Amino acid sequence: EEKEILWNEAKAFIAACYQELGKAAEVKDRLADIKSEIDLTGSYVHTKEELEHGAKMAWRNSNRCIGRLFWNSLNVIDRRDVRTKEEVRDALFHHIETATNNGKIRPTITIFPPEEKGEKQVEIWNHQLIRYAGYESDGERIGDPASCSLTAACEELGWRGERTDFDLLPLIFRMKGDEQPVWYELPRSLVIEVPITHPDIEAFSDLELKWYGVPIISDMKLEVGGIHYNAAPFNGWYMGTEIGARNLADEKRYDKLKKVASVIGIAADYNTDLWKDQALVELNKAVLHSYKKQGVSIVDHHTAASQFKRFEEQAEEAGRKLTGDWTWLIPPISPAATHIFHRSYDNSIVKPNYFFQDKPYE
Amino acid sequence: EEKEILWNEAKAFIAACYQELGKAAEVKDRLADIKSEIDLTGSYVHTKEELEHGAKMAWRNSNRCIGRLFWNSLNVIDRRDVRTKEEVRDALFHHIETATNNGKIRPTITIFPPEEKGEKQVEIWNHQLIRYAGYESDGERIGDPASCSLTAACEELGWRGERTDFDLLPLIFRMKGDEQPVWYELPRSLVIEVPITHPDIEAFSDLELKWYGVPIISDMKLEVGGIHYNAAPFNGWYMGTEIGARNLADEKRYDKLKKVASVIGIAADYNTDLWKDQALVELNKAVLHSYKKQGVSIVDHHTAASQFKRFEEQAEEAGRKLTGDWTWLIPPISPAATHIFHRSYDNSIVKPNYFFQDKPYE
Ligand code: HEM
Ligand code: HEM
Ligand SMILES: Cc1cc(N)nc(CCCCCO[C@H]2CNC[C@H]2Cc2cc(C)cc(N)n2)c1
Ligand SMILES: Cc1cc(N)nc(CCCCCO[C@H]2CNC[C@H]2Cc2cc(C)cc(N)n2)c1
Ligand SMILES: C[C@H](O)[C@H](O)[C@H]1CNc2nc(N)[nH]c(=O)c2N1
Ligand SMILES: C[C@H](O)[C@H](O)[C@H]1CNc2nc(N)[nH]c(=O)c2N1
Ligand SMILES: [Cl-]
Ligand SMILES: [Cl-]
Repeated sequence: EEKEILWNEAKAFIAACYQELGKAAEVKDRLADIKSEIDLTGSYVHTKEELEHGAKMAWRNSNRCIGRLFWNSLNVIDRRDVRTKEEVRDALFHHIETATNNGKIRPTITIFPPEEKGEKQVEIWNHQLIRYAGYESDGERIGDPASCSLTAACEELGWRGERTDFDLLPLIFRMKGDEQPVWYELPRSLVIEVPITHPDIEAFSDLELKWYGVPIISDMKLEVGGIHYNAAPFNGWYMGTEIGARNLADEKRYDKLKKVASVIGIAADYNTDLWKDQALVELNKAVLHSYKKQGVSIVDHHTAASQFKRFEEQAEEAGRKLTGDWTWLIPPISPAATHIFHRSYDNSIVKPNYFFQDKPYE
Repeated sequence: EEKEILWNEAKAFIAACYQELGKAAEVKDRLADIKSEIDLTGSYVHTKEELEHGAKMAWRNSNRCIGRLFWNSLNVIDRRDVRTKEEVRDALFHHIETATNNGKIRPTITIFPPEEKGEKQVEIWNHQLIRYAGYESDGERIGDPASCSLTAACEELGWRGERTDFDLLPLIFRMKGDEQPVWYELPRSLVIEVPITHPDIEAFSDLELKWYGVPIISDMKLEVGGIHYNAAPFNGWYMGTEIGARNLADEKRYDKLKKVASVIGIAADYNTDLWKDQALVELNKAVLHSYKKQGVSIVDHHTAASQFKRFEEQAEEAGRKLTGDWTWLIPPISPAATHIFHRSYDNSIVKPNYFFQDKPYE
């Protein structure tokens, strides 16, 4: 019955994919080959063109993503050939280097061998390839609480963090056959970080905030035509609010708004003063400014929404249904100033797509 | 079959209502009386206690409302006795006066006779009892575009607006039996308005913004135990963002952000400057400040969310399911700074409730 589900997802995908590629004539023959490949082997192997287009369709179908206008320029790196932990480590280091591109960030995905029988070939433990550690013990809170459990798991494996608020977590992943993952410290030369300064409030530097340049999500599953690529890390550039309104601002993350309020010189005493809102705006201006100043790609939420409107228009012109999750598409800063807020979106799940999967730790 | 639906909604309501009122023993007898009243007459009449508690339950069940903590202190005025247009007009003037309460606003609802056979007894045309007119002709845009169609309908009836950006619309309503509604100009003595000034930017006054004190929604239907009170205007006090982030800010409403940006002295040239966001925060500070300074009730969105959290806790403690519409509960300014943003809500519709109904104009 496994062959059955797989075959159905493959027909649907190849038909859709080849139609978009203008290769509609080649479908019947490609599907034949697939059909006997599934029979003989229990699975099938994507061509480089299918895998590339699939990863691109999956981004286009990600309901939560405002950045989708650029789906068709995704840089797909095919690493289905890897067999050893050194190869994975080097594929992961290369992805960081090439996606970063000296600050001019290239949306990239590196695709590792897929699941075989539900059996993972490579299992990445990181939530993002570049992320800060978090520690919580004896009342003390250091670093990013979102990382606290993975940080504790790395420290079970003989890694030790310096316990700054910005320790980079090592890459950590497990190969099939191994009972424990291995970890490798990131070469600092590969990792761009941006110190947060404000364009006109000189004291803002006193907070000593920084963030890393590239969000490289490494814990989702790419599903393309029934094939499950559980290890396929991908990146874009940040939208400023992700850093300024959530990572640095959330009470359960870095929780910096009171400190922001103090350095910009406003009281943080009365809700009616809207000091959180004012602090949020200044922190978000700082973030955009700082990335720009350092020559690292970033997009503000107004420009991002204006790009997403073009994505909507493009979908319509192409005859494609648009899907989206309004609750994640709206930015957390001035959402009613974007067109997104004032319309609704069909939150249907269309495949190919990226999916959440269970963490091997916790 | 009409008796059938009505009877079912009545059983459900009386049982629930009397249980909450600790009058559970009186249900069987009250339901008997109702049953024969529906038989004889085709309907039934609520007791003053049922009608009051029903209006209060309806507020408690309004999924879109963040202000619900205070549901049980709603002031219910029973005006089911009205039969003439002078009586309706005076009930409506009284509601404005008593709800305003010299600025210390009292959440109030005035309940008019309900629909009889689907036939309305009184049909209110206003969306709110106090609202500004809107005009759009020959490229010119004056006043509130949200009012443009009702404004045009009033002007068909011999009313003429002065064409300021803040003309008060007359009360306009139709009595059953009349083919046309009547209109009555609001006595300005009854209507509190608040000029918008900023606590520390003196030039803000140059915009000459103002807004009215009390939002009195007059176009929804109150449904209680199968009875349809299509005319039952109700009010609370504003949450500042309704005025500052939407009525004064939306491009399709007063559209004031560019003007705000100019008077607070920031450029409105680059999305990455976050000038809309900064303008929004300053406009919203001004609004809160101005209401407070004038002694008119208002609540900021942080305090409102903190009150709503208590409503959630109270619902849990009482064993009541909570319902809510996340998409309307989040404020349009810094939504991620409220707890509302970080949880989900069941958007089920529970009765008694307030419902949208079709406008008689347009
Ligand atoms: C090019 C710049 C990009 C920007 C500015 C962008 C922006 C965003 C934002 C703001 C979110 C919401 C995240 C949150 O609030 O937690 C998001 C979610 C997402 N984006 Fe994009 N994105 C970009 C590129 C990409 C790429 C290249 C892919 C995949 C190939 C992708 C797939 C997704 C997915 C799957 C989610 C949902 C993640 C989850 O469920 O946790 N995005 N994006
Ligand atoms: C006491 C102060 C109150 C505050 C601060 C408050 C706040 C709000 C807010 C902010 C909204 C969203 C409006 C929008 O974005 O369009 C809303 C919706 C609503 N409120 Fe309240 N509210 C209050 C009192 C009341 C009262 C007294 C009732 C009824 C008895 C009520 C019933 C509703 C209803 C029915 C809606 C949805 C209206 C619609 O569907 O268009 N509220 N409230
Ligand atoms: C590629 C990319 C570019 C860009 N600018 N931004 C992103 C953001 C992806 C989200 C990253 C953080 O997501 C974490 C924190 N919020 C949700 C959590 C991920 C998650 C968790 C769970 C339980 C489910 C789910 N679908 N996704 C991705
Ligand atoms: C009582 C009260 C207090 C307070 N602070 N705020 C309110 C706000 C009620 C909403 C007033 C404005 O609503 C208008 C503009 N947005 C939605 C529209 C009303 C509406 C329209 C439609 C088509 C459906 C619907 N359910 N409601 C009500
Ligand atoms: C965290 C919680 O699930 C909440 O409902 C959602 C909704 N809105 C969001 N929107 C974005 N872009 N990112 C998020 O993490 C969340 N959180
Ligand atoms: C206007 C459009 O329907 C949009 O989806 C909604 C969602 N969020 C909202 N939230 C509130 N409080 N008020 C509104 O008018 C809207 N608009
Ligand atoms: Cl992030
Ligand atoms: Cl309003």
